Amino acid sequence: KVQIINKKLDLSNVQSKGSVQIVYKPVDLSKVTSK
Amino acid sequence: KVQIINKKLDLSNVQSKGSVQIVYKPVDLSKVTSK
Amino acid sequence: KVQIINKKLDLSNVQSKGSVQIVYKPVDLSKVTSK
Repeated sequence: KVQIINKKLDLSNVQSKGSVQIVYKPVDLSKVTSK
Repeated sequence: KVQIINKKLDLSNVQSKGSVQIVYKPVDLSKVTSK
Repeated sequence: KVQIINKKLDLSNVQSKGSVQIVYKPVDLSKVTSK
């Protein structure tokens, strides 16, 4: 009945009174089947 | 009946009184089937 | 009956009293079938 894929990429700074966060070549596959 | 793919990319700064966050070549595939 | 793809790209600054956030070549494929 119900088939769900959820993919989230979170990127956040909280700078209060530089900053580097890199994602370098991500590859994502999601395989969900039924028989 | 119901087949859902959800993909979200979140990018956020909170600067209160530079900033770098890079995503570098993402590749996303979502494969959900039924038989 | 129901077949849904949802893709969202979020890009946001909150600057209160520079900023760089880059996405560099994203490739997205969404494959959902039925038999």
